[PDB]
Amino acid sequence: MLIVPYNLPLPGGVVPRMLITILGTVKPNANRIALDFQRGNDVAFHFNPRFNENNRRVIVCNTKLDNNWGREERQSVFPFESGKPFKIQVLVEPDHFKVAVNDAHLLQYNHRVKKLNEISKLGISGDIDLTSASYTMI
Ligand SMILES: CO[C@@H]1O[C@H](CO)[C@H](O)[C@H](OC(=O)c2ccc(C)cc2)[C@@H]1OC(=O)c1ccc(Cl)cc1[N+](=O)[O-]
Ligand SMILES: [Cl-]
Repeated sequence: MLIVPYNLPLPGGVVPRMLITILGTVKPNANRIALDFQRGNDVAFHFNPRFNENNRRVIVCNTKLDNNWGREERQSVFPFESGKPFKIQVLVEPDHFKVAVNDAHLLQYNHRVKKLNEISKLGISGDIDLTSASYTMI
């Protein structure tokens, strides 16, 4: 497996039609996972499965600007399971990131950070064994 936390450079940032694919396996007894699409120190798109928030499983998404988290967007549909292999696909679209897990649409996150071509790294962290992280233009 790739070492977590893992940094995937996104050369020249992101652009519509860029598809980012993450393959990994959730650890046993997982607590949290994060994908962080970063513009320097800012986080344009934080995608955070939480396995135990008040004994509920939720995906939290947010943006971090000048070290401040903004308004969370929450999705109760929770396709991850401890111990199991997953595929996360993040397709950049003109006005949002579109996320599918295990080939099923999960959520979209509208662009708050406008300079897409400066969102130049993806950080992958938390309670996974990371198998691969890659991108392709579709
Ligand atoms: C207020 O809390 C913060 O909320 C932000 C979103 O608004 C981020 O989600 C932060 O995430 C991390 O810092 C972060 C996320 C994932 C990794 C692997 C590493 C770091 C942090 O979340 C928690 O501290 C948090 C609060 C309550 C619960 Cl139950 C779980 C989390 N969490 O997953 O971090
Ligand atoms: Cl911006």
